[PDB]
Amino acid sequence: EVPLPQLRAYTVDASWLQPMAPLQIADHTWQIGTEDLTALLVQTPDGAVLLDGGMPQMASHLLDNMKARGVTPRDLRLILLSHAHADHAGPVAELKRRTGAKVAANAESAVLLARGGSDDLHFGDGITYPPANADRIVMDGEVITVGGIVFTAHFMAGHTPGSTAWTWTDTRNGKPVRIAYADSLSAPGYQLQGNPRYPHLIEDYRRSFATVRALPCDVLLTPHPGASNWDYAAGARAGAKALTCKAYADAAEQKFDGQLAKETAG
Ligand SMILES: C[C@H](CS)C(=O)N1CCC[C@@H]1C(=O)O
Ligand SMILES: [Zn+2]
Ligand SMILES: [Zn+2]
Repeated sequence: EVPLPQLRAYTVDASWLQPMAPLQIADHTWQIGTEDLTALLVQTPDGAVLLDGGMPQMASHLLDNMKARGVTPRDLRLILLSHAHADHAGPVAELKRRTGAKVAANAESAVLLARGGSDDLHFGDGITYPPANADRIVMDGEVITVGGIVFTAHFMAGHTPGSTAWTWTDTRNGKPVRIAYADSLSAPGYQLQGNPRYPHLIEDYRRSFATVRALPCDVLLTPHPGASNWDYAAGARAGAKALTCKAYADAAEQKFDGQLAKETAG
């Protein structure tokens, strides 16, 4: 007799789980995640913001990096998300338990986060994580301000219904730097055409390419740094090769058009 298969854990490349020290992006903005997963800390005179947390098991690493920056659990006021997949929202529940952080997300991201990534439109229960509740629901173009840093939400539905780009203005060398944290624009294994769970998927992706192309974007960062040609392990030249938002969107659309043709052929 043959039993049912064992549950399969969501395993990833080692680099995605490789701790790194804080890497400064601009005067108030640091990468504090791993070599291959972004987790941005924005530190202000009136508290700190975390954009994404990476994988579930990264909670303690993030807190150690925060502490290295001078940010205590109480100082963390807000968590924002690119999208609510396990490799970006993974430790959110734990972070909420262990800090003062509240979560702000759009309705789509909130509902997916509340399900722990279960019943994903494309992955089903393949990639789940501890569920968390959002404290505040944000609308497209809504701004959230923490210690003078103004974060604007730009909905860019496709990778997930709730995919969001977050933009804000920091400084570097006395000059403004408009940072754009643009979400994933991939569709990994997705049925793109005539998908009953996402009937307007293709139109949403196309609108999202347009949104990304137009973002205020002196510096682009992405949840997977490789997608925007960042190399977090490259120290002083980590961001040297970074794509513009325009180039990121163009590359994403070209890949998408190729995937559509492959889907039609398959
Ligand atoms: C399982 C994750 C969720 S973002 C995934 O599908 N990835 C990670 C890197 C590449 C691939 C994709 O988004 O195309
Ligand atoms: Zn994802
Ligand atoms: Zn991912």
